[PDB]
Amino acid sequence: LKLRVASDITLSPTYPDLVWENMGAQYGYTLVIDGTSHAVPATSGEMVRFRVPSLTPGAHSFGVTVTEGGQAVGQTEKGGTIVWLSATEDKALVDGVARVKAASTGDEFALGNYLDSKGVTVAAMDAYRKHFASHKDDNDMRPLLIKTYNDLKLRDLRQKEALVYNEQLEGNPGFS
Repeated sequence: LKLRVASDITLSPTYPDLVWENMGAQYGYTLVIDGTSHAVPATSGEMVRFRVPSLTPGAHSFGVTVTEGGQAVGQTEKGGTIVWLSATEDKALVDGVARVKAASTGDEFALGNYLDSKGVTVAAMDAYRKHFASHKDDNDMRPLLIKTYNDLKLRDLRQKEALVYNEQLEGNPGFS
């Protein structure tokens, strides 16, 4: 019940989703962004995912309270910072994504890597997950997915991904 969240994350109207660690299906969450409280349903999925409704462009502080039966049971110790993109920045991000998709057709890694470079860590995570789902053996790039999970503080996912990486190292002829 030591929930942590990303220290810094970029979101935008095109990529509005925030993610944090699922503390257990018994728990709901209250996501607080600059004093506005959002009631987040409990989930049994691999992570908690919440579409942030439109914020004003710029920096916003957020924290998360863990709740059980509507009662606070835990809380982020340090919050994080959301940077919400302006209309102009979001148009550029959207054009960059389009450029990368045109130039590297079907390449989910290239897409994830571009989004990652702009701080759009949840969208980078989605693209990377697609990449590794179809190129499970691309171990050299896997640390970027590991780092993404680590940045979002998705502890279990990070541990699992690290185990995949190690098992793939260990599969090398002669290694173990």
